[PDB]
This record gives sequence, C-alpha cells and structure tokens, in this order.
Amino acid sequence: GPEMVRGQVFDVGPRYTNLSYIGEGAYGMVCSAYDNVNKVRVAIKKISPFEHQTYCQRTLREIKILLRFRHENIIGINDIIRAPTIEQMKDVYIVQDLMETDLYKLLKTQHLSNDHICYFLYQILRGLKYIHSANVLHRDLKPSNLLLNTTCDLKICDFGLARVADPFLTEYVATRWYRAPEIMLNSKGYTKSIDIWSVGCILAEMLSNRPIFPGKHYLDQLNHILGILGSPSQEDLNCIINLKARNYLLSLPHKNKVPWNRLFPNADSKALDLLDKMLTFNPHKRIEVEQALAHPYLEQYYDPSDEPIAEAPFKFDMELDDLPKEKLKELIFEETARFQPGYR
Ligand SMILES: Nc1ncnc2c1ncn2[C@@H]1O[C@H](COP(=O)(O)OP(=O)(O)NP(=O)(O)O)[C@@H](O)[C@H]1O
Ligand SMILES: *[C@@H]1[C@H](C(=O)OC(C)(C)C)C(=O)[C@@H]2C[C@@]1(C(=O)OC)CC2=C
Repeated sequence: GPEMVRGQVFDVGPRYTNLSYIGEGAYGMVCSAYDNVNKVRVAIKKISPFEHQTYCQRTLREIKILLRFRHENIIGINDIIRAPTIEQMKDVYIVQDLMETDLYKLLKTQHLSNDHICYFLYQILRGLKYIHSANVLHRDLKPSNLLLNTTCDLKICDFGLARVADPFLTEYVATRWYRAPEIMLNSKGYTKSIDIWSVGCILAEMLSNRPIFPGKHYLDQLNHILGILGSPSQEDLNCIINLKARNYLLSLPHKNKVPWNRLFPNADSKALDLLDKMLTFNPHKRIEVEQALAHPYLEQYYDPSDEPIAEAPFKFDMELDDLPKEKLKELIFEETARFQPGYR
C-alpha cells in the first residue's frame, strides 16, 4: 500500500520507506525517507505542478539544471519517480540527499558566530562560482534555499527560477527580499551580478539575524534598499537602462546613506567591506564571485585550486519561458524518462 503522510499520498515504495514529514510549500511536500536499495537516508520532494504554468516552469528548470550540475555545494538529484503514462502523471517525486536543516530555520533558533558566518559564506560563494562558470543565474538565492548538515556542510538548492546569463518574466516567486535593484527596476536583469546581491543580503542577515531589506510590497521593497544605500548617484542612474524606472527614482525624496558600521556595529570590519561590495547599487561596480572568494574576509578558506568550475556552459536546448503548461508537462515527462525501467 502507498505510504501516506499527513493525509497525503507518497507513492514511492517499495524502494523508499519510513517517511517523515519535513515541510511543505505552495505545491508540494518534503519528507525524509530511507532508500532500501542504496541503504541511505534521503529527502523526497512530492511536487504537484501541472495545473499551473509557472509551477511547471520551476519543475522543468530544476530537473534539467540539477541533473547537469555536479558540485559539493549544490544539491543533486538521485532519483525521480512518476507515473508510467503522461495522463496518469499528476505528481513528480524528486529524491535528493537528506540534509538536516536550512539557513532560514537555523537563523530562527541561533545567532551565528563570526566563524560560522565566514564558513557558510565561503561555501555559498564556492557553489556560486560553479553556477556562474556554467553561465547560469540562480535568481532565487535566499536562506531557505541553503541546506545545512551537522558537519556544517552547505548546499545550494532550488533552481526553479534559474536561467542562462544573457545581458516581464511570468514566474512564481515567494519573496522579493533578496532581489537585486536592477531586477526590481526591470533593467537588463540577466547579469550574474543579481546573484551577488542576493548573497550580500544573506550575509547581512547572518550578521544580525534579521533580513536587511524586508519589503512589504514592490514599492516598499525599493524604499528599503534606498533607505540604507541612499539615493542613487548620477552614475547609478545612468546604469538604469529603463527610462520609466529612472523617472520613478527621480520622483522620490532624497535619502542619505546609512553607514554599514551603524547598522552592524559589532561586525567584523572585513565582513562589512565585503558586504559593501556585494550590496552595490550599480551592477557593473558590484563585486564578482571570483573576486569575492579572494576577499580578505574569506582568506582562511580561499583555495582556487579547490574551487572547481563547470566543464562547459549550460544550455536549455529549447526556450521555456512562454510555453503552455501542457507542453511543459510533456517536457517534464521526457526529462524524467531516464529514471524509468525500460528507457529508450
Ligand atoms: N534535501 C533536503 N533535505 C532536507 N530538507 C530539505 C531538503 N530539500 C528541502 N528540504 C526542506 O523541505 C522544506 C520544504 O522546502 P521547499 O518547499 O522545497 O522550499 P524551498 O525550495 O527550499 N524554498 P521556499 O520556497 O522558501 O520554501 C523546507 O523545510 C526545506 O528545508
Ligand atoms: C560551528 C558549530 C555549530 O554548532 O554550528 C552550527 C550551529 C551547527 C552551524 C559548533 O558548535 C562549533 C563552532 C563551529 C564553527 O565555528 O564552525 C565554523 C564548529 C564547532 C564544532
């Protein structure tokens, strides 16, 4: 019989058993389980995306990217379970290595020492160097997408919003607190710099255990950023390619910059120097991932020879942005066929 968890069907036996609830999101539920074949503990994500185009988009992107990436600081996909016909397929189960918690959950129970902050930040950036080396933008970095274990290993997860870097997207996004200003302003938002901004927001949150820019709505989000960075400079304005957005910024009152050492009076000055370089409004002036790894704050961990890169750029082999959900379901079926007995 199909194991049920909190009233929900988890049709994953007989290979995967002893399921325990972990959490849930907008269209799924995550459980730990035991893989009786490989004799290891796993996480199993039940996803039910097919009634919504944006949920299918996230599912297909996550599957395609995570099956191609291979890196210690990025979560893998071990297995994918789904029905043997497309008409029967209503759920997809993604099996991944089991991690113990995520940074969102950790920060609610614990303040982090400077040494924990430094090591987590290093692993985030080490994972991100590989992503960017593959010409990929993660686009949804945030504490809940950083998985942790008892050994303090960190893995980036959830590539549902990821896309190829390439200097109006219909998509499902849970929070904008970590989104770079050029995205909020709709100006050439397919730059690797948008991920560095998110990492800066994560670093700020580790330093204080509070999100730095917790906007209540779209406009309030921009006001949070400007209220700390201050009104943009002339050169800042000139890097906004969207004249409507430039016009909007010009109508706002002048705001003074808040010193980093005022917001974070008890933080290591090297962390604040790095933070300042990640939370730079102009994306062309924002620090790049390799330069961030090389910053004196991370000097005890920096090791280029042990910070590997992708063998080649990732490519989608097809444009997925505006496909109908029925097409996306066919693509998800085809992408998961390799995990079926009898594939090709
Ligand atoms: N491999 C894993 N091991 C352990 N827990 C996991 C794993 N993957 C996800 N989780 C947890 O499962 C729960 C559901 O997460 P999920 O619904 O996928 O959202 P998310 O992609 O991590 N980001 P968010 O949209 O803010 O919740 C969270 O409590 C995660 O920490
Ligand atoms: C961190 C570690 C610890 O509890 O870290 C979390 C909360 C699990 C992330 C701990 O108890 C000490 C200090 C240490 C650390 O500074 O790692 C960089 C390692 C430990 C054994």
